[PDB]
Amino acid sequence: SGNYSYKRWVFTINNPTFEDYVHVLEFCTLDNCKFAIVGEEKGANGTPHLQGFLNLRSNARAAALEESLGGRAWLSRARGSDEDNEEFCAKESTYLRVGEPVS
DNA sequence: TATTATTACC
Ligand SMILES: [Ca+2]
Ligand SMILES: [Ca+2]
Ligand SMILES: [Mn+2]
Repeated sequence: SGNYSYKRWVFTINNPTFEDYVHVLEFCTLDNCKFAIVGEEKGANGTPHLQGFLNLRSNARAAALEESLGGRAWLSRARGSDEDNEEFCAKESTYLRVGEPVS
């Protein structure tokens, strides 16, 4: 993963499988996260997807985070604030939330 | 980065 290692990440999982949901539920806990929010969403195409943000307690490299989330996620370092992500990932009103946004 | 996709924060 080179030096691409962060605590704060965005992720998307398109067409989540049952196993994707299990990995996300098992990982998005206070053990691992200061704050996490994951919304179940559909865009204009109607493709169901998980829309997620993680503020992790420890740095993760992409390969490790990929494994933790089930292996099918698009990942990138977060550029907005925790609150920006809390609003964005809650916008379709079917979501899981762990912890509180960190300023 | 790793990865499935038009979804992806600022
Ligand atoms: Ca970080
Ligand atoms: Ca499955
Ligand atoms: Mn979305």
